[PDB]
Order: sequence, then C-alpha cells, then structure tokens
Amino acid sequence: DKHELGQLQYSLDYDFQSGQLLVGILQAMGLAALDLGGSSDPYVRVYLLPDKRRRYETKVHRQTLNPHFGETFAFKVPYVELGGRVLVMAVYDFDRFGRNDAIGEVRVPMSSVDLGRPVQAWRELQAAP
Ligand SMILES: [Ca+2]
Ligand SMILES: [Ca+2]
Ligand SMILES: [Ca+2]
Repeated sequence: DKHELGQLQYSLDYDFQSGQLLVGILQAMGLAALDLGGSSDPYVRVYLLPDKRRRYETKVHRQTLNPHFGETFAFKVPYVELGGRVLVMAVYDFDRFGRNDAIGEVRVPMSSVDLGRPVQAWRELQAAP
C-alpha cells in the first residue's frame, strides 16, 4: 500500500478583462507528516513553467495536515500564449533548520484544460517528476 500524499483544492479562472490567469489555492487535506512529530508546516509554491523565475508562495501554516490557504495568484499571459505552459502547485513542509521537505504537487498542463468557464478542482498530490 502506498499512502496518499494529500488532497489539494484549487481554482483556475482566466480573467479576460485584466488579461491574467488566476490561480486560487483554496486548501489541502490529509497531507503527509514530514516532521517526526506527525504534522507538517505546509505552504504551497505556485509557478508557470517554462518560466520558473516568476514564483509565488503562500503563507506557512504552523503544524497542520489540513491547512486553509485562501490565497489567489496572478499570471499576466494572453489566453492564446497559455498553450504549452504547465501550472505547478507545489506543497512543502517548512523546516526552519534545514531544507524544507517536499510533500507533493499538482501539475496542470494548460494545453489540456477547458478555460471558457472557471473551474474548481480537487486533485491528489503526486511525487515530483
Ligand atoms: Ca520536516
Ligand atoms: Ca517542518
Ligand atoms: Ca528538512
């Protein structure tokens, strides 16, 4: 048996008026413990490959496997140029004395998505590629 890394809720919306992709990070659930104490200090990292210098982060939530994020993030790119891009939503356990530990991620290849209407999804977290 593989255990699940965690369930993540998020939203995609293309804002045609402002010309931006809106990524909303709503919450996570049943995240994995990456501290010995049996909890984590989760935060999500969000960016739009192949561009990796434009990287956002959520606030860190001390000690919880069911964080409520509630943050929205913007990427200025035209609906047409959104093609070959993949959206990465990377959950991490903040460790103050060392590398922060990867919990898991969701990668959304933007080519495959319907974005006429807005979208709200839950996705299982997968290990890094
Ligand atoms: Ca840790
Ligand atoms: Ca930690
Ligand atoms: Ca660590």
